[PDB]
Amino acid sequence: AGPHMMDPDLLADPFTGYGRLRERGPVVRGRFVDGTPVWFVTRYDDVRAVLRDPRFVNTPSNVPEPLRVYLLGSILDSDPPDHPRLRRLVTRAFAARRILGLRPGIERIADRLLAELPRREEEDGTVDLLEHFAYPLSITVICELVGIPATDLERWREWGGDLVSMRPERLRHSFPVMIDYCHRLIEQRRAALTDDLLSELIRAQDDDGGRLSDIETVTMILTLVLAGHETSAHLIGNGTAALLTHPGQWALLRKDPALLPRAVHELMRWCGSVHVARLRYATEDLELAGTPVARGDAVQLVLVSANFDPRHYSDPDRLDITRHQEGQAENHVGFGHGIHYCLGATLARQEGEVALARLLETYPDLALADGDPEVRRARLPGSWRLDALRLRLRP
Ligand code: HEM
Repeated sequence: AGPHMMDPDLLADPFTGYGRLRERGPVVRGRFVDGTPVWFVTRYDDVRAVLRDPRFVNTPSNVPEPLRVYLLGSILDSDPPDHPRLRRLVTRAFAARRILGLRPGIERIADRLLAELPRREEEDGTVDLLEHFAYPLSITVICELVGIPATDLERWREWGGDLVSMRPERLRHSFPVMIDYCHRLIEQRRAALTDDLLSELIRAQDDDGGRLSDIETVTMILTLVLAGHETSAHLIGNGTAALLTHPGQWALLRKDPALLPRAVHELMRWCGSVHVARLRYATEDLELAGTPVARGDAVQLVLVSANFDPRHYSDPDRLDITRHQEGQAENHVGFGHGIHYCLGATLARQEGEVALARLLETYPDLALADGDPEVRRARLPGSWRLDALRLRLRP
């Protein structure tokens, strides 16, 4: 039967647990959260090889009928020949938006949130960085990227939560409501374009002149909120916990904040919030690192064990924010690889860099509230997240 993704030891310590399978062999049979059979692929080179292989696709072998297309149509569920067009349109929109020009706006959001922080302390004088900094920053950045009005922040926060939980008794109401909200925002921006990402999505053109349909644009908005909201927040939370538990790294960055871009690469590798890829499926019988894979078989790529692969990294278990060299090409799979590579990666790297920078400058003596932060580590299959991160702002 093999390892199951809800196995307690994998949930509690995926580093050790998937690292064991990694060392046992490149391809090991096991079970998806479903109990569904999977092949665990766990080593750096095989993970990348599978993510580059067109023989591995994302389509496998209570919500109403007109609304279904808004979930089935998400780009991460899309295969060639449909995926390249969708990918081109949204990435052309990102390029016209100029993601790096967003850095001052991200700083302003982070500074604003950091100034509020002392007013969110509990009775013990500690403050939860997740609820009052990381989560608000991530959802504010995404909403402002898209062009969602500030007054609708809370609504989108709720809608984001609705989308992750997918309870029918909730979604049979809110899903139509949010789809209609999006179509109206599209028609509003069309009649008066601005410089937000929605306007660039409306304006984007494929080389033959083709455009996104409004249903595709709505689907893309939902997809962006869902894919960027919680991942980014837990990069910030994990990375902050990583630095405070390794105080020389925190000290290094407070002395040399110009190290942040390289540091963020190592934090992605060492504690990125996503540990697995979406399930892949073989389209034909094939040989994968010496294992016969049958057409229709599901493969679970394990990003975390690849990012800790001693075949590729020297002493991977160490946190070392100087590991990545100045000007070195990206050298981890925490954002994936190949055609489904995270299209939010530039935004996420900027978010984490800015969040850390402002946190370092505004609370240079930030401390863990007394505790191993890991006590708050959620037990999530393929994700890596803290329920909270309680800190003391000042000595
Ligand atoms: C630190 C935060 C993030 C992490 C760790 C992360 C991780 C990933 C990974 C590993 C994939 C590839 C999944 C696969 O191939 O099965 C992916 C894809 C994707 N990400 Fe992210 N992501 C992050 C932030 C974001 C943000 C902020 C956005 C939106 C602005 C975003 C949007 C997307 C989308 C749309 C895809 C699907 C791309 C496609 O299928 O062509 N992500 N992400």
